[PDB]
Amino acid sequence: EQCDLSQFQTTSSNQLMAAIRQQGASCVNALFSADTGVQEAAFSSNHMYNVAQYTRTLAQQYAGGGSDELEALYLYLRAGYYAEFYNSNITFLSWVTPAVKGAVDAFVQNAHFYDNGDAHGKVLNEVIITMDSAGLQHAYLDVVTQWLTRWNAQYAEHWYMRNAVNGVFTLLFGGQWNNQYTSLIGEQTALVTALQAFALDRTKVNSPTEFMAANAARELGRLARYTDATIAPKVTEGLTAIFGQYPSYGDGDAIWLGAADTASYYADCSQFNICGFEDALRDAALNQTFICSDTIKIRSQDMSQAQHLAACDKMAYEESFFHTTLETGNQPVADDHNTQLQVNIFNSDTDYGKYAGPIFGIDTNNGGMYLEGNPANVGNIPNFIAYEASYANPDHFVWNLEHEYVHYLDGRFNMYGDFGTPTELVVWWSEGVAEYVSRVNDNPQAIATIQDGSTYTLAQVFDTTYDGFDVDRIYRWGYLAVRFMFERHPDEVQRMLSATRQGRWAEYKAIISGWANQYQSEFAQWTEALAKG
Ligand SMILES: [Ca+2]
Ligand SMILES: [Ca+2]
Ligand SMILES: [Ca+2]
Ligand SMILES: [Ca+2]
Ligand SMILES: [Zn+2]
Repeated sequence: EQCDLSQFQTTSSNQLMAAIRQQGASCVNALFSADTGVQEAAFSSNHMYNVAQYTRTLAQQYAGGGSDELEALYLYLRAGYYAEFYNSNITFLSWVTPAVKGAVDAFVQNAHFYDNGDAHGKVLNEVIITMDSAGLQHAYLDVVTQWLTRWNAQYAEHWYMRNAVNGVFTLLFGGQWNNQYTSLIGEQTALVTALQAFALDRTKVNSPTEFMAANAARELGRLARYTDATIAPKVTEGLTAIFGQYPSYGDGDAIWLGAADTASYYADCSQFNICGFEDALRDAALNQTFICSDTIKIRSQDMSQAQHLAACDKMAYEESFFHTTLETGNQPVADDHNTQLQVNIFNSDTDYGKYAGPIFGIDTNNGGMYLEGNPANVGNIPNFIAYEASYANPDHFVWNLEHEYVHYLDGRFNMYGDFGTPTELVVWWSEGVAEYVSRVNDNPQAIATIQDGSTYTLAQVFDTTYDGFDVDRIYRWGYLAVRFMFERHPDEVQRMLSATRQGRWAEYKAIISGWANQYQSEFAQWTEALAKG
């Protein structure tokens, strides 16, 4: 029943292995995020070697049907390498990894390694991940080829089999930083052939395994970087087959686009005659057009007329509330011709992930993106890009519609020059004002981050960056800092904006560093009255 993490903080391998098998894989999970005290005790080189030896002989005896103990043991072993990476106090001696490779081989060579089934899939998942976590990607290319060859609809029925076998592609990805692997990968013609066939299996399209086919396509495209190798004609032959068999937009385009993403990074699009696919993709994927007004155009993938209307109506609303709150006088900053805005809305975050990168040139591991372009250019039309979501705001249900729209208004009326122009950090303001103008006082997560005990000073908020993408600090605490100033010192907000509206970034920074000294006490008390009321 209950996890007892202290049992793992021990010098006895027997007590350690008793804790693994008796607490099971779900308690061993705690070791990933445990204190450096527990990690250092549990993941000594002695423990790893002894656990690996016992794991090797239990795996030799495996007779199918799954194993909670093996699952927990290989989970432990791969947790050690995780801790070895993140914990400086932890470095494995040279004789550990050969023993871990002994434990993995024992499972690989067991007659049941390629068994089908959900319980088996659970252990298999941990073994395949360990191949990656232990830097052994060079040792199992023939295992990858076997799994790619043997996969079929019967394996596909089990979630844990899909999840486990998908780990071969993470292994091919991880091999890039494995000098044995990159020394070997150029001769693996059988593996390349099996990757081609796996991705080209049309029965995976629109199935629960399509995502595996897309991963196979991606990993294949990475192999185009070995331009001289024995595998190079077959890699090229495989990529050509994928691009010609699947559409860039339609059923299976995740496979097409998966290949395109990596193949373009390591070779040129002209080899496969796919240069400039993004334009036809933009027209096919964003095939609806709705003209809100002469200043806002929507291009969308699949929205209803009612969503279009509610989106137009909501943006017109935010515009007038923005201009009143920011005291713009409707006067844009200088050298900004961004009178017209183009709004691009995909059907879902999945579609955004597939399509927005190529069409717009952006990262898509986020909730949306605003692209100001160059306001000084006559004919510049900025774009924000977003996706429909069930949890978005009715009646449009476009995730971050109001948020991105305020980015456009902020960029045109508060922030001189294009996006990269400032020479000081403006993240707290840009994101804070985008949240505050669009949510005003409805922000439960902002209240929550006050009540949970972890807080930020004004000084820390102003020095916030996108590094690590700390959503709490960026969006919640940016929101609080902005809201606090508009409520308690809106006249100081205008003094700041006099600077930002003229590009005077050093004066802007001197102004808000003054705030971080004057108003910290007032801000601290204010966040408390917010968490109380
Ligand atoms: Ca380390
Ligand atoms: Ca829709
Ligand atoms: Ca601007
Ligand atoms: Ca917090
Ligand atoms: Zn934003």
